[PDB]
Amino acid sequence: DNVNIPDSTFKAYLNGLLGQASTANITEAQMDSLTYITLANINVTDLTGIEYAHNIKDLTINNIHATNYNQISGLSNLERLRIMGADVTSDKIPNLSGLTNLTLLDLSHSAHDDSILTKINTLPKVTSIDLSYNGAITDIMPLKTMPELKSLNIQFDGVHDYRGIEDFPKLNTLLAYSQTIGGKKLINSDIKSSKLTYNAENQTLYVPFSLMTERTVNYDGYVPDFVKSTASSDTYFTMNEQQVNGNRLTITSDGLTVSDVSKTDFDNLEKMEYNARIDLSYQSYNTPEQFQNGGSYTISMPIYDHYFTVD
Repeated sequence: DNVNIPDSTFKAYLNGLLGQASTANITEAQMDSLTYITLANINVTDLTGIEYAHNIKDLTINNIHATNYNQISGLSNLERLRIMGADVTSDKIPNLSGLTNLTLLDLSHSAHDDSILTKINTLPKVTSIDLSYNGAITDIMPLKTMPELKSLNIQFDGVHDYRGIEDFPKLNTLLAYSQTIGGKKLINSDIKSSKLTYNAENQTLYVPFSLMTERTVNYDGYVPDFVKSTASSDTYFTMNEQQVNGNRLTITSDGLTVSDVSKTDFDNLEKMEYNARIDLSYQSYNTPEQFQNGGSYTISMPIYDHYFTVD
């Protein structure tokens, strides 16, 4: 009965909880007496020995720069779990399907991508998940399979499509304010110059919004318009890596129109970027029934970012 804890910070911490000198030894029972571990902005490179904390209910990990978090997967009595950290990419978290008593999962403020879902969407007791501030998460439908999920926070992510949200059995709270579609996982289309419309006489370039294939869609098919404002806090249009002047632009629902464009400018066109707010006010859209009794459904005010190459 002596637990091997190779990381000196880690072990210093545990000794701490047990009221013991930094480098003191720790036995199989002392590990078993813990009820929580909180490692916060301390550098712990290696979590070896956490596996012996069988009775921990709570484990908060913030910014420890571990190479992975592999050793938490067996902590079957865990109730709440937080892992946060700008360096926490999705490969570092193993499968959590073994965390069968876990009621609360919070992987916020990290470097997460879509692959994180398949590791967390079998969790049987988890009623809330926080994946907010993970910019490169763009689709939450794989969590429809979770039996017990009531609340999901994806604030500040890149989610674009809410069709299928009613397949979630128990989700009564969706917090999705201020998504930036294409902010971390970038969106690019390769298009022929024929998809566009040039007019010789008026020297106008027209880009149809049928090209913005990743524009917000509410569960019910509603497709909110882009904002009409030409101010650079609202729209940011780019030709050949150059932001067009706000005044050169006209925005309808169907498209964007640039004045002062010669056939010369038109032939000499390789690159575009449409980066604008989508006019999606809290009161401007319907909310599904399951969120209507005390629930919340906020998909308000997203931002769209789409890069193009022209042929």
